[PDB]
Amino acid sequence: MTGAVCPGSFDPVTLGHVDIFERAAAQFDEVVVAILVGMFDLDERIAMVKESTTHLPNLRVQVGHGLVVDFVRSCGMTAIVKGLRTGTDFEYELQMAQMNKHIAGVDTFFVATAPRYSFVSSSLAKEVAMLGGDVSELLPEPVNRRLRDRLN
Amino acid sequence: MTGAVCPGSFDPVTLGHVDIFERAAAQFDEVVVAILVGMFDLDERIAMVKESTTHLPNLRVQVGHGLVVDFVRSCGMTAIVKGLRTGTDFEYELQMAQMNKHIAGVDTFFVATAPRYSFVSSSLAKEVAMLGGDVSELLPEPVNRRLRDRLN
Amino acid sequence: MTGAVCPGSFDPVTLGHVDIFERAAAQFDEVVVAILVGMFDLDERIAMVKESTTHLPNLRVQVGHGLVVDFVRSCGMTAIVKGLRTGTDFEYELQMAQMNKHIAGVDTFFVATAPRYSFVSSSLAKEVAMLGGDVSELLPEPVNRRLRDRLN
Amino acid sequence: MTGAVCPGSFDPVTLGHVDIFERAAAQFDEVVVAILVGMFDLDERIAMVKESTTHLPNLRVQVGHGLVVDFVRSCGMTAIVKGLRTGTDFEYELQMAQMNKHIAGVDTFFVATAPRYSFVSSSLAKEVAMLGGDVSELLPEPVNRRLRDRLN
Amino acid sequence: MTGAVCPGSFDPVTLGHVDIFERAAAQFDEVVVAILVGMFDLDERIAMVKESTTHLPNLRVQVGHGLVVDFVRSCGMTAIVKGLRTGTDFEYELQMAQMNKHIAGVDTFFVATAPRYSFVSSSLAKEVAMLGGDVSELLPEPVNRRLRDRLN
Amino acid sequence: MTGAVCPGSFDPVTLGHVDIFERAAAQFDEVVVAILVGMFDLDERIAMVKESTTHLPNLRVQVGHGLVVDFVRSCGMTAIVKGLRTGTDFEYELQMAQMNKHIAGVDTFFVATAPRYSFVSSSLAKEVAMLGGDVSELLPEPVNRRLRDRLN
Ligand SMILES: O=C(O)CCc1c[nH]c2ccccc12
Ligand SMILES: O=C(O)CCc1c[nH]c2ccccc12
Ligand SMILES: O=C(O)CCc1c[nH]c2ccccc12
Ligand SMILES: O=C(O)CCc1c[nH]c2ccccc12
Ligand SMILES: O=C(O)CCc1c[nH]c2ccccc12
Ligand SMILES: O=C(O)CCc1c[nH]c2ccccc12
Repeated sequence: MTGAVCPGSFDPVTLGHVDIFERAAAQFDEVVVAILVGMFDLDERIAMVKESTTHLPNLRVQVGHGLVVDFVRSCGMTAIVKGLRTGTDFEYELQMAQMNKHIAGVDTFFVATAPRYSFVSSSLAKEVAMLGGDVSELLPEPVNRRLRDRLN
Repeated sequence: MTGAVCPGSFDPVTLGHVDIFERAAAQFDEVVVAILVGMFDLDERIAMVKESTTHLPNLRVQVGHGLVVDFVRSCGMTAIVKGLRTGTDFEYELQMAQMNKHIAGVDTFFVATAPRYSFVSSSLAKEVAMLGGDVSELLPEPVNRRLRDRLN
Repeated sequence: MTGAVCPGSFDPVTLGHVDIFERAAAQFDEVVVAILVGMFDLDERIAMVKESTTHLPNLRVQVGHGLVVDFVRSCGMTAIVKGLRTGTDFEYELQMAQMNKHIAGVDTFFVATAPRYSFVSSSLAKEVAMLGGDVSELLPEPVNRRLRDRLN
Repeated sequence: MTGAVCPGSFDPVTLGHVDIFERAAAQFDEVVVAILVGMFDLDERIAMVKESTTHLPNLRVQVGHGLVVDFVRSCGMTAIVKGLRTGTDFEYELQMAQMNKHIAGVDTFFVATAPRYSFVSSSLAKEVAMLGGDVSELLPEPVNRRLRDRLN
Repeated sequence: MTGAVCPGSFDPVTLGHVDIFERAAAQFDEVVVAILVGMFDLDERIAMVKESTTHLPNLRVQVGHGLVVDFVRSCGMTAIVKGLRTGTDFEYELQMAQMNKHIAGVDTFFVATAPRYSFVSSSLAKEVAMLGGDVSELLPEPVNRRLRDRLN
Repeated sequence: MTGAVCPGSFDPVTLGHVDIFERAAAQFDEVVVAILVGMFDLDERIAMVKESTTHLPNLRVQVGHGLVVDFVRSCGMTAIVKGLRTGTDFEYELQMAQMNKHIAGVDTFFVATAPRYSFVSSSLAKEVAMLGGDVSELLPEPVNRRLRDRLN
């Protein structure tokens, strides 16, 4: 039984994130989205991920605390899957990947997000949305709905 | 009628900035320096840019608020011009450039600052100036004057 | 009168190139595509660029020889416009940009290609096309037609 | 049934490669090492990979021709797994990864090699070995044996 | 008489730092570790560096204030030696190196830390140690001892 | 007795190279410029380095063959000093630096060339000089003289 953990704050989840979830879900038996304790509270973040991943029956959403590698090992896996996008601090991701292999033997697999979703990030989406800009093509509809409510 | 916006906080403007202003002014009909709301207050920042750009008759200085692309489109342009220097977070600039094209159709043109001004930044100039170091060859004289006054 | 030169081998021109041509054409009075002396011969390359740029009335195609900056200065301009894509050797582009400013005072403006065209290059398109892969969504139809003929 | 292809020339295979093979083999049901048509001939390359991977029962070695994505799809998989090391041209790997997703829907997962094997590459190992240097701690013993024979 | 300054906050010193100290100590007549004013207080930081460098008789530990280049010049040297690791912001280090040469004529020499210590940093070690992870193989024993005490 | 080797092809030596030689010569007891076996023949390359370094009495020029680390160790040193400029393939330099430490225990120190000489390289200088461009401000006069002769 193989399994990947996709860790993050997901505040909010973007279509870049969902693209990675989909690719992980297609290559591993189970995928766990670990929401790592912002604009939205924990329960909203969970809801937004769930609502955006109903098409992925082997995907599961869970709150995580502490080291990602602890979460991974407790849940019975040894793989982390993370996306790459424009603006990713890859050097820091690499540093963490090597540290995570060192302390817990967990591998990290990096996958590039699709070009169309390669420039969205949670932070930039929020900042642009707060200043009036339309990022709805870059976020799941469950997120757009909640984003709209707050702006109103 | 073509036009470029050069956006930034300009706290203070450096000769790296002025180098870019000069290159934009030579290639576009109008250049607008948008001061985006630090050490110097808004009026000082404006004054320092104006005083340092008297040799650029098609350049105009204006305070901006909100999204740069909104500023650009309201002022009747669709081009942003930004400089590159050592320490520029280019991946983040790229992310913003793609986001800005997405939401408003605005293009961003990047130009490398001259080598002699390639290692000055507003932040580093301030920090070095506060700790006693001489950065006067890297800043316009209007900035040096104001910088000197505060240190005294 | 402002003018940009877009230099390259264009063997063949891609939709990444055309994206840059379009953005240059919208910001400068004249754009000259300089085809710098492969799979297609010079006349085919010229034809493919012309056929792919009929919607750009201020764009002009010309063969170039020697230094780009010489071409730029002889044609009455001082700006080069180049695109950035995934796999661009940007450090080398920067080196050339600084060298070109040094020897001839010519500025180079870099613009990111649209995400959807950010992973095509002339070389990779050819290599993929030769090994059977379908890159037709990444190239102008004038190029696809000629590409098809040779493969047959 | 999940499966990863690890493509390359493997001329010769290094312990950096074997590190990646091991991590792929632990996360996928099947791993296929595709030797993509140098110093060693095809049969030696195959032999060296086989001899260095006897501890990986779900790993299989095969010669490949043409597009990696064709190989992947014909063999019934949709994942490529590639390692990262110091000197990897990651921008080009990213370009190929996006092109490969475009033409065939195949995902590419990148994993960092262990630090101790992060500076070996086939090319550098050969060049150093030819000029007298000892790289035996960076290569499998099956490779060292064959490397020694040729130098003698 | 030649001399290198190795500046930093060293909160705490890591084996990556000690690796660089050792390489500097072997190439310069004197090495000064400048602790630049966190988790540990100044006196603990000093103690931890001293205790970890007893094998380096030409190495000296000193608190520093203000510009590194001022410290360097006052102490009778003109060289800074800094390490590189995974996650180093090298572009910012380069910017500072050029600024430091500009204002004070001081050269900065960069050396890569050993691969085995290439993913430790003071910040990441602390964060991992606080969340329960074992980083003891990446830190001097004098640091491990003090780290253990606080966690208990 | 401390010593640095500055290895390269130096075809021809540039003022970027001489800048690095000067900084090495000021920090080490002896500097050996190792010319590693182009446009100029070995004897011209030697002559050009010598003629450009008469102001550096502790600098010595020598032809080298094989591994740089062999040269370094035979000459009684354990340090390599290399410059960084715009267009340097730093990832490959890092790979070689780690390989060189591995096989022979030799450290490599990297130093940034001055901004004014940061965009010259032997290759680009030659190519620009062949196509008519004036790079004389970027090369020693001994090189300019020889460069002029060949062009005539
Ligand atoms: O950076 C992003 O916002 C998108 C990619 C990304 C970062 N961490 C991730 C974790 C899981 C899936 C995707 C990601
Ligand atoms: O980074 C800098 O400080 C100099 C380059 C720079 C950033 N934003 C800019 C906007 C306009 C002109 C120049 C710049
Ligand atoms: O690299 C590419 O193939 C696309 C971007 C590109 C490089 N040189 C260019 C010149 C003009 C317009 C675009 C480009
Ligand atoms: O670059 C290397 O030599 C090691 C990493 C590497 C490149 N392609 C690979 C394919 C499969 C497994 C590992 C790799
Ligand atoms: O980044 C690190 O933590 C290790 C490398 C490093 C940064 N500054 C340094 C100063 C002296 C010696 C080593 C270093
Ligand atoms: O790259 C360059 O041409 C200049 C920097 C450089 C590379 N190798 C070098 C060796 C010694 C001194 C300087 C250098």
